[PDB]
Amino acid sequence: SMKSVKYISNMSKQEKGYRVYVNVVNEDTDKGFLFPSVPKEVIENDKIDELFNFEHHKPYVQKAKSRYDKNGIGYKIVQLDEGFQKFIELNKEKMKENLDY
Repeated sequence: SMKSVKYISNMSKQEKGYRVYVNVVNEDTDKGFLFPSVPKEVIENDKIDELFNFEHHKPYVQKAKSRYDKNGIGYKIVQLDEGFQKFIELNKEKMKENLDY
């Protein structure tokens, strides 16, 4: 019905790459995708077009929420089109506190 919006809602720099959580939200449903280890080159170079070619778990479906401002640990949510680097620069100090940077 409507063009879905894609959100980067969580990021964590890990041993083998980045743990990334993405929410794909249309009028009715919120599809949450956990990517356990996105290669650092994809993250550093903002290769958002290729993200969904990498391993993720089956989507976790719930009804769409009213607001997508911040996640539970206070990170600012950004839309996927803004890039991984925008999420990182917005949340740099927050991520450092959690050892996610």
